[PDB]
Parts: sequence; C-alpha cells; structure tokens
Amino acid sequence: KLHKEPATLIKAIDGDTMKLMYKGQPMTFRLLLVDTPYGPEASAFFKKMVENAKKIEVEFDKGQRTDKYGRGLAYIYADGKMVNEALVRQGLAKVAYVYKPNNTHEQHLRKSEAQAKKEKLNIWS
Ligand SMILES: Cc1cn([C@H]2C[C@H](OP(=O)(O)O)[C@@H](COP(=O)(O)O)O2)c(=O)[nH]c1=O
Ligand SMILES: [Ca+2]
Repeated sequence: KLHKEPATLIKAIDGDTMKLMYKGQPMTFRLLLVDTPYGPEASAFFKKMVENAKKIEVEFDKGQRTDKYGRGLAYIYADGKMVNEALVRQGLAKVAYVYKPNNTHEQHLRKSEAQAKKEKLNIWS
C-alpha cells in the first residue's frame, strides 16, 4: 500500500515542481500525473497551497520514485489535501505523464478533471 511520509517545503518552483527537504537532504520534487501550464495562476495556486500548509507529506507511488532529472515523483499533501488533485479540480492542471506503474491515483484525478471541465474552470473556460 502507499503511505505518506513527512517532508519540509524549501521553495515552490512553479505549478507542479518544488524543492523539499526530504530525510535531511534538499531535493527537487515533481507532482505525479499532472501538468500545469494559466501558467502564472497555476504557479500561484500551488505556491499558496504549499506555503500556507502547516504539514507537507510525500506519498511515492508503487514504481520509480525519481525521474530522469533526479526529481522525486510523488503525490504531495498540504495539511492532508492532495495538491495534485487540488490543481486538477480547479482546471489549473491536466492529467498528464501517466507512466505505469505510477498510476495509483489516476482515476481519482481523472474524475476531478472531468468536474473542472464540466464546470468550465480556468483551462476549460
Ligand atoms: C511527471 C513526470 C514527468 N516526467 C518527465 C517527462 C518530461 O520529460 P521531457 O523533459 O523529456 O519532456 C518532463 C516534464 O516535466 P515538466 O513538466 O516539469 O517540464 O519530466 C517523468 O519522467 N516522470 C513523471 O512522472
Ligand atoms: Ca509542467
């Protein structure tokens, strides 16, 4: 089963990438299963969500934990709320980069995207 692990925000980079302190080492992390462009709006939403959180958690999927750029690949939670899902639910990201076997939350995210699109939010306006 997947599990959540603590981490610390060092810096928000853009809509879907961040620097975290993870087990005592600074690392770039990249959100699984999403692509953010509405570029500046996606960056702003991500930054506010992670900076305001009191607790950040990393949840790796069941395959590779890093990409070819050395970035951690994870579902990131801000006070227990998944940031990847929050961005898609606002129409500030699309479900993208789906690489098996790291696809555990794909259906969940796809349903959020469908809602954003049905509500004509942001990218879908
Ligand atoms: C989200 C994700 C991206 N990537 C790669 C695909 C893209 O490669 P290329 O750079 O070769 O196109 C790149 C896009 O990331 P960004 O959207 O941060 O630029 O990161 C993965 O390998 N695994 C992943 O889970
Ligand atoms: Ca991107």
